[PDB]
Amino acid sequence: RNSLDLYEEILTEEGTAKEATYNDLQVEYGKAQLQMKELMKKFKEIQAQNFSLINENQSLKKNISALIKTARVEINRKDEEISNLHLE
Amino acid sequence: DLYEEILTTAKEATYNDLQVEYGKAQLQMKELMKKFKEIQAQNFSLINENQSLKKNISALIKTARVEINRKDEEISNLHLEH
Repeated sequence: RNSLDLYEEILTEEGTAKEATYNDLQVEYGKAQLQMKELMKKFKEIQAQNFSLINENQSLKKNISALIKTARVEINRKDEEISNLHLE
Repeated sequence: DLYEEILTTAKEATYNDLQVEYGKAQLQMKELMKKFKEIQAQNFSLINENQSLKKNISALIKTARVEINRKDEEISNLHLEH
């Protein structure tokens, strides 16, 4: 019966192994999901950061364009009056 | 009949199922890291650019204020010698 005795010991030895490989997979899966959750929370942060950065960036581009134009016009009104005084 | 039980099975199919799930999770994670580093890079670019614009605006106001006042002095002096 030692061929059957070995057969039964074999079935359980392979069963113990496959269940422990499965167990390992279940654990590594959950670990990975924890990892994901953390990175997702970090990602949402820099994305919101990214959102306000672009907003600030657009407004600054607006402002520095507007201030240039209002300045160049304000200096032209000067140069025009100077010419008129040079013309009187 | 020996090994027919262990060969024939849902124990190993559900292992495969989860193994596929675990693989997908990893790839989803690798894709997320990619997007993260991409968005992060933009922020470093935006932070850099924004701070230099604020400085540029400041420098702009200063030289504008100076040149305008200078023209204004020219105008005063013109009336005076007139």
